[PDB]
Amino acid sequence: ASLRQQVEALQGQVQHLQAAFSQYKKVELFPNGQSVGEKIFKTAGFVKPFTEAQLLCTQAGGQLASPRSAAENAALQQLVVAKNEAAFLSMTDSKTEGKFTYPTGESLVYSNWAPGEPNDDGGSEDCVEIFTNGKWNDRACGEKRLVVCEF
Amino acid sequence: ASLRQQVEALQGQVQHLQAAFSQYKKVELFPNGQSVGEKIFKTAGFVKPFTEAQLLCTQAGGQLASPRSAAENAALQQLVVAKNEAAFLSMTDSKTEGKFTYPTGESLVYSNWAPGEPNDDGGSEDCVEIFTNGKWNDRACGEKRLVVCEF
Amino acid sequence: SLRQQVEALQGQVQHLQAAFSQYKKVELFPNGQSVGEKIFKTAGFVKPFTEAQLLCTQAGGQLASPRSAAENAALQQLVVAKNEAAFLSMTDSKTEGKFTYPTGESLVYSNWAPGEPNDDGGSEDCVEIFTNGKWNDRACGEKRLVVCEF
Ligand SMILES: OC[C@H]1O[C@H](O[C@H]2[C@@H](O)[C@H](O)[C@@H](CO)O[C@@H]2O)[C@@H](O)[C@@H](O)[C@@H]1O
Ligand SMILES: OC[C@H]1O[C@H](O[C@H]2[C@@H](O)[C@H](O)[C@@H](CO)O[C@@H]2O)[C@@H](O)[C@@H](O)[C@@H]1O
Ligand SMILES: OC[C@H]1O[C@H](O[C@H]2[C@@H](O)[C@H](O)[C@@H](CO)O[C@@H]2O)[C@@H](O)[C@@H](O)[C@@H]1O
Ligand SMILES: [Ca+2]
Ligand SMILES: [Ca+2]
Ligand SMILES: [Ca+2]
Ligand SMILES: [Ca+2]
Ligand SMILES: [Ca+2]
Ligand SMILES: [Ca+2]
Ligand SMILES: [Ca+2]
Ligand SMILES: [Ca+2]
Ligand SMILES: [Ca+2]
Repeated sequence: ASLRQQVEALQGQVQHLQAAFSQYKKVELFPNGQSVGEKIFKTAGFVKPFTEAQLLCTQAGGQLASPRSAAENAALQQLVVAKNEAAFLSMTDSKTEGKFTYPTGESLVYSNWAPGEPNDDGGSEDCVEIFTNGKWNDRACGEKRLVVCEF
Repeated sequence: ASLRQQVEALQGQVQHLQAAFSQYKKVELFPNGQSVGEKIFKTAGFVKPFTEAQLLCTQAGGQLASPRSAAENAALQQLVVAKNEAAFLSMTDSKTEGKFTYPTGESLVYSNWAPGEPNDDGGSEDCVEIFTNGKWNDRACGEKRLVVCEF
Repeated sequence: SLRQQVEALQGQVQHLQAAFSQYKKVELFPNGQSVGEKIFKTAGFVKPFTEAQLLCTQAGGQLASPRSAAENAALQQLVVAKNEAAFLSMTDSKTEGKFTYPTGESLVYSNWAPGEPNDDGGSEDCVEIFTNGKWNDRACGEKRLVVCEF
């Protein structure tokens, strides 16, 4: 009977919440975040070696930036450009040299290697950095790079 | 019948979100945000020339700080004071000298000019900065000022 | 038709719950910590006690006030991450030797380093927490990491 009115009432609160949430999300991502589809990149704004970077992201309930399409890569590139610091991706070929995988162990479904890469320089480049131009380069995991997590 | 129970269950989930979100709004706005009415100012925490500052805000889905009332201007001032750095506003008289407009092209509905301003010093001041005392001054767009966006 | 509107409302709420949960993770990284119903967040810079206290209150919160081992460990994470000791909210400004919260009540938990509090130089009324989580009374005029709780 009057249930129709409890429906409309709830409709109002939900919609006011949707509106405030949309506003607060835009505010949240400025200036250190970028959303693309259902994924959100956020940079910590400082550099760390791979192991440390990876730990910061996992402990925060996410993982290191893992661009899976050209659209995701471009979104990530924006933060790298904004900070003017190359960043680590999540992917490594530590298990089997030459075969880059995501943290889950799955093979890459997208790549944006710079010309000549990956080249395993010095016989010891198992992590991946993304440059300000959005291209990728395998690099030693001990180097320090911008920390960007995805959620 | 069962529809009544469903609506009641949603009401409880909504209440939970509302309370939880209320807390996160405060957390998020600390220390670089300022809420006033339905507007939110947030500083990027660094300085840029007007053109770069404007692009940052627009690409983030907002625009440069545009106080439209004394209340908004006072809220913006609080951030500026806290960061101890003058900030750009969105408004310019780049189109017609002496006529300041918002990015939308509409004339100012509020202003807080320091005495004697705007004065187009050197014949080349088309942007606007807000001081820590909350007053406005027209200024060369090439200068670097604190980036504060509104959402 | 009411049952169809309820279904749409159900969808909206499930979507909001999922988005809010994702958003919380984003907000807390890298400067916040959630413990129980409390959230610590660092401003990422240092200030003297009075200015730090003002920043927190103006933002609708207060300075870090760990009231249990669990809260202290969470706060400790931010301190370690920034590698900067932080001010707590508590002081014995009113009565030497009796530390109190901003409300005025006495401490209900403490984690003092060995030998502390010692009012060194006869003038230490504020509290700092080290990277090791232990507390030391310290001069309020020193500059320490600002960490608020909400
Ligand atoms: O240091 C490992 C790195 O060396 C080479 O790249 C270097 C240089 O040639 C490049 O111009 C700059 C800018 O990209 O980076 C390094 O200084 C390459 O062999 C590269 O594959 C390798 O990872
Ligand atoms: O330099 C442009 C600026 O010059 C004059 O303002 C001076 C001073 O009075 C102001 O407080 C500071 C603020 O940064 O700038 C100058 O030092 C005025 O002519 C002013 O209108 C003008 O924009
Ligand atoms: O007066 C400041 C402070 O001095 C002493 O503590 C110092 C040092 O002894 C400790 O190793 C480190 C711990 O990280 O803290 C200070 O640097 C103590 O006398 C202490 O009570 C006092 O507040
Ligand atoms: Ca290898
Ligand atoms: Ca390799
Ligand atoms: Ca390489
Ligand atoms: Ca002009
Ligand atoms: Ca002018
Ligand atoms: Ca001027
Ligand atoms: Ca004393
Ligand atoms: Ca004392
Ligand atoms: Ca002491």
